[PDB]
Order: sequence, then structure tokens, then C-alpha cells
Amino acid sequence: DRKAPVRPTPLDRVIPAPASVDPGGAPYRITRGTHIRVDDSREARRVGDYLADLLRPATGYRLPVTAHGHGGIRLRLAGGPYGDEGYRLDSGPAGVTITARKAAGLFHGVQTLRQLLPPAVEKDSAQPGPWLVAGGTIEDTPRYAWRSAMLDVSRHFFGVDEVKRYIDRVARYKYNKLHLHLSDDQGWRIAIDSWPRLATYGGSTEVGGGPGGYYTKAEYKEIVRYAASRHLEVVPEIDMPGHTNAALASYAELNCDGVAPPLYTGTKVGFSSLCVDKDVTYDFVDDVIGELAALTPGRYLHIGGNEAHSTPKADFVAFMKRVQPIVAKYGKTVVGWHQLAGAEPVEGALVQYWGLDRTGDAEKAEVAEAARNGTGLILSPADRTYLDMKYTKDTPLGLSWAGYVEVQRSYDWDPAGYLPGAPADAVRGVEAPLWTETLSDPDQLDYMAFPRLPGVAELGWSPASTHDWDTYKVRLAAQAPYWEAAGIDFYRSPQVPWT
Ligand SMILES: CC(=O)N[C@@H]1[C@@H](O)[C@H](O)[C@@H](CO)O[C@H]1O
Ligand SMILES: [Cl-]
Ligand SMILES: [Cl-]
Ligand SMILES: [Cl-]
Repeated sequence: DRKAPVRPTPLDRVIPAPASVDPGGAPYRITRGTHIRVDDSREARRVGDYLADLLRPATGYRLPVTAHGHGGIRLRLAGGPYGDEGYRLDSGPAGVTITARKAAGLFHGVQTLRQLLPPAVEKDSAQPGPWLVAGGTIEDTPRYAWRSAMLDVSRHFFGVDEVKRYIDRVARYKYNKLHLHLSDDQGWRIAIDSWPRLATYGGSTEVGGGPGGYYTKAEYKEIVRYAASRHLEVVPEIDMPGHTNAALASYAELNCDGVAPPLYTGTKVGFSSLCVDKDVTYDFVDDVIGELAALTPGRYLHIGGNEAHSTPKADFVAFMKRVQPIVAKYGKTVVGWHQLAGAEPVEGALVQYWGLDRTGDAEKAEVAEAARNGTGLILSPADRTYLDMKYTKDTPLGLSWAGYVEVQRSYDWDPAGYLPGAPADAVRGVEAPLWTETLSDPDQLDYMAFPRLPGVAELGWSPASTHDWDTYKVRLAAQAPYWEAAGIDFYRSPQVPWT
């Protein structure tokens, strides 16, 4: 009875592990006449319609969303100790109620609810159910405010619909930020009016050659809108000064030797660099950042800064000293990979640490020092949360330069004491990056994203006290029938006792 359990799933059996779970009493049962009651507001109805859409196909029920009556499923905004993202979920024969201070909290509550329901909820046709929700109370709030997932759309391009699909994958686990790697050596994926060829030429191909692609302003705005409806703040990244071949290949004038390199379709890194000695370089950067900021309702702008191996240290420092201020000029908060820690991060900046266990002490120290100096830290270790890394030497996709990363390794650590010498309060959160040198279609993204994606979300959300591999793997194992029913391919790790 994997698909349709006789009894409801435990109230605590959800990912991320809720901060507080108190089971008790009988469960709630959704029946054909259940109404979804919300407050009389645009945002309230929005979360209501979202929930209704998730349930209607499998239940076959009408599930009307209204601001009147005592619906069996109630979503209500009210004062409480749940912050901007927390919520309380009460379940019993009298109905299910999700309470929170803001819509994001109600949305997160819904993500928990879909896990309390049986695997059959993932189907597209009416299912027998039963649509049981364990009885009790859940009070949930996040540990970290930065809980993101990154999708590399530069190595292999993924269109708007494919990005919306990935957005829905991550929304399941309460991630609240979507980092889009919009440019690299193999492609430039966002239209810039001031520099037209970046997209029309720089986005013409991808890894392996053939058709590439890019987002027009309208397409990008739609991705941002959709992400916002899933409560994901979009963090766009235009990598500089390295990983800039797409731009360099588009405008010869940007190159040091004034010669535009060919479009790149390989899978290596570190060979490209903007010419730090030319003034046109900074006009280019200013125009791009200004236009990107205009399309970014979010608070952050990622300027990358990684693997600029063709940029001498001194030039890299000079470059960053000059470009960082540009971000604030357009009202945004700068974010960069941890190499930025060696180039004097400006006030308010955040750096994304992608180091490994084996990374040298000197490098880790430079990052820890930045944290001491007030720089916020986003943790995404290459040997922990890089979803493109192989599980084992036999994995058919992905890379292995950072070693192999099985499910336990990806999950089994604590962000608070990860980077030696780094102040715990400097850690803003975590991120799970999905690089695409080896992934060209949505199904391949899923196989590399699952089952590690939920684990990283837990690290960003759950209390340290709830962290434990032996009990977590049981909760992860329970996701099997849901993913199977949803058509989400995933790596059946032998470390997990799959249900
Ligand atoms: C921040 C950074 O260095 N990014 C690189 C990225 O260019 C590459 O696609 C990936 C392959 O796994 O390795 C990452 O470390
Ligand atoms: Cl999904
Ligand atoms: Cl190559
Ligand atoms: Cl390489």
C-alpha cells in the first residue's frame, strides 16, 4: 500500500523537519465538499488558489476558495511568533488551519500539508484517497533567512517553462531564493538593450554546440513573476571578470587584444577575462548591471568573481574595487563567490563560499576574516551541496573533481560550525547549486537534484537539534512514492531505505 497508505503519514514525517511537532487526536479528512477559506485579500486568495490547484487533480474535488464560511481548510493571517516565513498548522476532525503573519508563511504551511497528505496527491486523475492529515499541531520557523537553489542556464539553456518546472521542484522544500547563473563562457542568457549582441550572438549556442537561447526582457520578467508566486526571490548573476567568453565573443572591443574569441562550447573553466585595463570594460559593466537591476525587484545582484584565473590577482582586486560600488549605485546588495573575500568586500556584501574540506587553511581563513569584518556568508561547499557532483564513480551524469558526494555527505553537517574560525552569526544560510555542463534536459536535472535537494533545504530551515542522519533518511525514504507518482526521477541511493 505504498501509493495509498491505510493510515496517514506521521505528523513529523516532513522535510524540512519542522521546528516543533506535537501529534495528537484524530486526523482531518478532506472530503468532496471541503472548502478552502481564506482572508478577504488578494494575497490570501492567491495562496488559496495555489493550494486548490495542487489538490484538485488527484482529489477530483471542487475545492472552492472563498473568504466566507468556516471552511475545512483555513488559511489565516494573524499576529503571532512566526516571523515573516513561519506558520502554525493545526489538524483535527474539525478541520485544518494554517496560521501565519504573512503569505509566505501560509505558503510554507501548504508545503508541509502536501507532505502530510498521501502520495496519491501527486497524481493527475481522481484517486480514492483517503485524504488524511495527521492530527496535532506544528509550529514552524526557519533557522536561516538565505535558503537558495541555483540553476546554471548558461552551460545548457533552459527555457521559461523548464525554469518554472525547476521552480516548482524547489518550492516543495521552502527554499526562498532562486539564484540564476545567467552568463558564462558558453552563453549569455539575458537581453541587454544597450548591448544587443550579448544575447543575439553570445546566447546563440551552448555546451556541445547547436542552438542556445536567452530570455527576452518579457521572458525574464515572467520567470521573476512566477518565482515570486512561489515565494522565491530571484538573485540574478552576471559573472565577472572571469567566465565572460560569451560577452567577449560578442564584442571584440571588450577583449584585451581587441579580438573577439570564438563562441565556446567546451566544458572547461578559468580561461576568459574582461580586460581590466580598458575603460570600455567599465561602461559595459555599468550598463549591464543597471539594466539587470531594473529587472530585479529582489534585493540582491550576484557579480560572481569565481575562477578568474586569467586575471592576475592585482587586476582582480582593482576590478572588484571598481565594480562593487556599481551595484549599490543601482540600489542593490552585492553578492559574489568567496574569491571576493580577497578583494575587499564592500559594506553589506555577501560572499558565497564554495570551498571543500580539503581547501587550504589560508583560503578558509580569508573567508572567515571577511565574516569577522561583517561580510555575510552563504554556504554551498562543492563537496556538499553541488548537485552536479556525482554520487559515486558510477553515476552516469555530473562531475567528480570535488570527489563523490553521496546523500549522507550532502546532508550530514552543520552550517553554524562549518567554516573554522567563522562567527556563527555571519552565516546567512546555504545554497544548492546545479551546474549544467553535463545536463541538457529537465529529467537529467531531476536525477541530479533529487534526492539531495531536500537535504540542503533542511540545513537552511530546520533547527540544529533536529539534525540526525539516521532519522532523516527515514523521512527522505518516505518521499519515494511521492516522486514516483509525480514523475520526478531521482537517484535511489543505497544509503536510504526507500519506501
Ligand atoms: C563558483 C565556481 O567556481 N563555479 C564553478 C563552475 O564554473 C563549474 O561549472 C562547476 C563544475 O562543478 O564548478 C564550480 O565550482
Ligand atoms: Cl514539482
Ligand atoms: Cl575546451
Ligand atoms: Cl577545467
